[PDB]
Amino acid sequence: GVPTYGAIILDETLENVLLVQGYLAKSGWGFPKGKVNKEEAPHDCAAREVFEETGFDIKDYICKDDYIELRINDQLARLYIIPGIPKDTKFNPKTRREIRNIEWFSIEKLPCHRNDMTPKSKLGLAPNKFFMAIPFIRPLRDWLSRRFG
Ligand SMILES: CCc1cnc(C(=O)NCc2ccc(F)cc2)s1
Repeated sequence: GVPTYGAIILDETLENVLLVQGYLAKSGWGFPKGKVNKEEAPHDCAAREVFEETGFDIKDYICKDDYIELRINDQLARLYIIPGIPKDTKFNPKTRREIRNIEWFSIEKLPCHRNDMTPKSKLGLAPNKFFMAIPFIRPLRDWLSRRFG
């Protein structure tokens, strides 16, 4: 799959993270990210996708070694970690045709797994609007503990 790049933006308290909500297949909440273009560097793709989805330019804040990368179904997603962005920042996507809404969420309240259906003796996982964000949550919490503590 084509690699994706984007950001985990945190506020100044390190409490909250910025998520975006798309439409249709992308209808839940997730970190801002998207597919790398031909010959485009990872940092440039992250900034481009993040500015397209949120209107905030991370270019001056990216740190090369500060990211979480996950491979999910043989597609690689790398989110650069961007702390210290004020919660009163005005975020506005490029077009509302791709992004419904943009919100801060408390890290400690976000799930780091979906719930099973063991109450119903049924296999699988219950729907969860944070599905796309969930895989990054435990790694982010561990990364923040190691880097700030
Ligand atoms: C089917 C499972 C999914 C549910 N939500 C998905 C998703 O990607 N939401 C985040 C997002 C990322 C980039 C955007 F441009 C717009 C929204 S995918």
